[PDB]
Amino acid sequence: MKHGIYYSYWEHEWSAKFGPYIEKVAKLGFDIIEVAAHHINEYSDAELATIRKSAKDNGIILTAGIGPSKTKNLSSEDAAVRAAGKAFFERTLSNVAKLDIHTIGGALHSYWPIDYSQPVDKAGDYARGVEGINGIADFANDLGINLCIEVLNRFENHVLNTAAEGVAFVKDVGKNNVKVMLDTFHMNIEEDSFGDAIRTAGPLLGHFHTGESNRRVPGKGRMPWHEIGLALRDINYTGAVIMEPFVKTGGTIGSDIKVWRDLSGGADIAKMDEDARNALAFSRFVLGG
Amino acid sequence: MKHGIYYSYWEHEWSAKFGPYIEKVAKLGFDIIEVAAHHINEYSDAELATIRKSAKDNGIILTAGIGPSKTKNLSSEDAAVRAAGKAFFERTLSNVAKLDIHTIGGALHSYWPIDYSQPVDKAGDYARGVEGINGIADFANDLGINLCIEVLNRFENHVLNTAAEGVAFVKDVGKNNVKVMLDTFHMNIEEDSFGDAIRTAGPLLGHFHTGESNRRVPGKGRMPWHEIGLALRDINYTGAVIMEPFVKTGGTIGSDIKVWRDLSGGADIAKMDEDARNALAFSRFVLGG
Amino acid sequence: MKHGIYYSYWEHEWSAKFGPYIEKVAKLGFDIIEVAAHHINEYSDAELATIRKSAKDNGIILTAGIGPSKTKNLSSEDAAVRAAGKAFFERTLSNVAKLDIHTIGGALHSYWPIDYSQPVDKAGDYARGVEGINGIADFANDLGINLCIEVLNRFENHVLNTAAEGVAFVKDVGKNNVKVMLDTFHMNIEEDSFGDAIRTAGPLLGHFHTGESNRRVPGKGRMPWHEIGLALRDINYTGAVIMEPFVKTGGTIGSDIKVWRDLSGGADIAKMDEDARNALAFSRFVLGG
Amino acid sequence: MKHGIYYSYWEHEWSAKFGPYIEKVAKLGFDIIEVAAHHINEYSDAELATIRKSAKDNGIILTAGIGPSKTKNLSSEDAAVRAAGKAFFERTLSNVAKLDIHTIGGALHSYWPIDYSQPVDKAGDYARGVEGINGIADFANDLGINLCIEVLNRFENHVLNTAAEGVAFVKDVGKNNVKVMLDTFHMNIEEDSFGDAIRTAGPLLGHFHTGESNRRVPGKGRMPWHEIGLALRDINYTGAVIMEPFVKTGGTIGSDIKVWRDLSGGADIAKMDEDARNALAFSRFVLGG
Repeated sequence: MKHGIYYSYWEHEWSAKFGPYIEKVAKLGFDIIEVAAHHINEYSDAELATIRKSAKDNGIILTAGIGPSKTKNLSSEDAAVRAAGKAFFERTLSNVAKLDIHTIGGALHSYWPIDYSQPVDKAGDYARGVEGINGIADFANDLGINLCIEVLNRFENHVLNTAAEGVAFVKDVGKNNVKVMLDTFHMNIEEDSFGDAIRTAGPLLGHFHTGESNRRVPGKGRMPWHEIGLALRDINYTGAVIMEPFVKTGGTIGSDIKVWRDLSGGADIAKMDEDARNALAFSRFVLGG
Repeated sequence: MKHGIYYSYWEHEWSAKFGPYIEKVAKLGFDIIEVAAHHINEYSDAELATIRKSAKDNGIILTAGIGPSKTKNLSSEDAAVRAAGKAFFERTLSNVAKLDIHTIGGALHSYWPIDYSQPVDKAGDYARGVEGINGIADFANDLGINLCIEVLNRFENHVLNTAAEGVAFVKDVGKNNVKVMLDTFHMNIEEDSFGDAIRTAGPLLGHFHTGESNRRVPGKGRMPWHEIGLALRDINYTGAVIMEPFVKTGGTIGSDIKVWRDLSGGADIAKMDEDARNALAFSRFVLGG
Repeated sequence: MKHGIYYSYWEHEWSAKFGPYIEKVAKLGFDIIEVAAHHINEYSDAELATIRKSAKDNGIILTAGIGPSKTKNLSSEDAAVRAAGKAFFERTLSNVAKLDIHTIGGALHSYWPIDYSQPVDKAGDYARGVEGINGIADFANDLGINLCIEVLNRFENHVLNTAAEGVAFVKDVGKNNVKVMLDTFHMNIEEDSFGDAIRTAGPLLGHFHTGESNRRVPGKGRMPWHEIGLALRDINYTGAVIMEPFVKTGGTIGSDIKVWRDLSGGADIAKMDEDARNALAFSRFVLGG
Repeated sequence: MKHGIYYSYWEHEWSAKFGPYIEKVAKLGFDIIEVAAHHINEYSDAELATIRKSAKDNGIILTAGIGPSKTKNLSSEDAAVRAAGKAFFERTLSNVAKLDIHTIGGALHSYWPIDYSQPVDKAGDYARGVEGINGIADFANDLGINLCIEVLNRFENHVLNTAAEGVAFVKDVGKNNVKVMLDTFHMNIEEDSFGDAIRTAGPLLGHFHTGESNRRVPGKGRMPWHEIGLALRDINYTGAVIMEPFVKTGGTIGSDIKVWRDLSGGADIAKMDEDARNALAFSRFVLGG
């Protein structure tokens, strides 16, 4: 089992480059640093190579998140949008492979934001999402990449809110490299039981995100870490566990993740590192790895 | 400590009137039935008197919730909107008094929906809200009504997300009849601790809402009910405990509360009643009353 | 899944008879009343016939526990004690049959008290225990009786303290009518996880005892009842769930069960009955049945 | 808040000397090493000055526990035993001061084991214990020593089983240097709530022991550590937090602590040290200080 952290923990804007974080995160002891795919599509093939070398030199693995947009996604009713989404995924996946990244996760079946002031078509988005994912799976598979479908809370997605729903979706896709992805923040809202949701995912659990209910680093709160740890071991999970803390107000991240109040305790960079380092140790000790 | 339920548990549309529920809820054993104030604003004085007498004959108390709109609220930057909001509250409060109601709760300091696709002025909304609420407190007090400010999760409000922030808001208002209101659904997301949040509200807790993390009735899930009951007793809470379950998809309620999947187990009305009845007994036994 | 209560809940002395409790417990709503098998050995045939008739007329089932003494335990290294133990069991099993009882539980593999100020031979007691139980299994089986081996905390037994140890023992016994029996009071001390223990027991769980960590009735405390119910349902448990609360100090029960302070809140009989009734409803709603 | 460990974690016999552990434990990062006070009575003043220096040199503090015996304790009905207890305590306290020890804890009001096969006198033992402790308090105070009365579970003590009982006893003693001492292993059995017990102790909490329900090091199990940490901070606890794990079978320790099965995972010394080092980091992060 490997542990990582989403580098945006230290930023206020999604536009901040992850390059310098490779070395920093490795120095803090993490096995993995999770990055945002969109950033990757803007680097030159020479820059990607430099980034891949930095990761190799620092002995750290890269994992990536992908957030489709309203104009480029696989679930839209608009065929043009679906075609652009498929084109967007193929391009991103090719670039992702250039960084030796083999795990891609996120709401791949949908997009963000999602105007909930406008009527929603659950059955339709589900059916189109299944088809769209099925259609890019082989391309990802040729690159040795697993696509991990993230189950989200009701406020962020209306199709997959439960591990059981996530598993049904994945079975419908019917591809060996499409997996379910769970996140403690989202499970905290929707699931009946953390252990049960993890066991339900079982062999299909391909990626895992952690954070307290209000998104502080693991160990600062009341999440049932021991129960979670036991469930992950019950299913012999040997994948990645990425902490995705968001404790800073301001900027695009602050408003997008809706971090209205500071939850860092006015931490300077050194305190932010310390919390990350302690959460890492806590996670390895209580969860495994 | 008295127990009640929000009548919309049995409906799919907010427009469904509450009149017929007075007796139904009383017979299920509840001490209280919580209703929507906007319906009270539509009933005629004769109809309100009928409702009032019905509550009396059935030995049940009524409590109400107010949901200000972006056009009539107390926190708007727009002076005209703030004035419209004040008039709305005074009119509403006068009508609420006709039904012998003494507790009004909700996001009285702001409104709903609230478009988060646009910039937000947290500090200004907070300050205008404090002055706005201070400005209607005596009018409410003259009618013997307590105004309970509901603390909400980040996806629904950006001003008060924590019991501590709620307490600070209430102290800033400085009115004896203005109280803090907490809700297990919202606390489940934002609070470091349920017991600590309740103890923090302390003497200022004037209303309380319950439900599991995904909103089914109390006792169906993993919520720390024992810890909650203990804290409520710790602060000698003798107010109302209203379960606010939302387990049915469809209609304006289903989309507004984002109930994307059924959480009632396909229950018919008779089963809905049974869940409420069992949750009531469970609440009385674990929490108090 | 059926619910019952150990009748000594209302007494101070083990010597108190259960006969009068058959009807009392049935009217409180329980499916089962657990009794001490040694009391059965003291009634005449006519009395046993009356009791059996009483249980059927009141629509309630009897289940019973066995508590071997140091003079008649199957684990003794003294061959004569083992022989006495075997005779004790045969006589007790034959008497239990006269009451149409099909479930017998307890530390059948050992005895009580047990002087831990004297040397312990765990390996030996285990081996003789397996032998002895295997040795009476068929006699019990011919009477339609299941023997359920209770896993206890370290202060009461030194051989079987965990569900896993209980399972290994039952497997060594190798008899279809010999099962594992778990108790929340004991699991709370020894187990890593309530859910995993129940799951480890799986198909072999033949009897179940409940109570809070300090032995109050279910629902009065912090036990993870939601987790326990989910686990019991996971293994499709349809056996009995017996609440075994001990909240009264004084008398032999108080000193034997070590109830050194009153845990009933100074309850009169009406309150004791009410608590039992509330715990029963709580258990059915949260655990099942 | 300072963190320590009881050195017997690494042994099988109570007679093993703690000398070599002062430096071992300090190098592991602990602020404190707790030892058994009776051992201190065996050293010459010279050996004691050497131990005191080793502690100062290694920058570690010493804390000690006392377990009175059946023949020398403060609660016995027999006046000769009470005189023996007082004399033994005064002698030990004088010796303890030579190692600059300022905290002495344990079942100071009683003794161990306590034969429960014999009748017990709660009210009498309580009264005599209060008198006995009150009687040596000034002597300990003149040496700068706080006497911390440990609340134990029902199987080990019959006088003080809950924080509230401990508080009543300490208030009856009426001495500033006599405090309540809580242990998570004991609280796990007897307390209605971990957080409520700690708050109840409040300003009177003078020492604290940690371990999982089955005595593994902190962080290995289901104990509500986040809730405990919150409570310790609510009362501004600035005392010591000593982990008291017993995971090894065999020897006098194994039988006295009733460690009937290995809970160390067959750990060699390095693995035992690692578990301790990891529990220490877990405790500083989750409990505080």
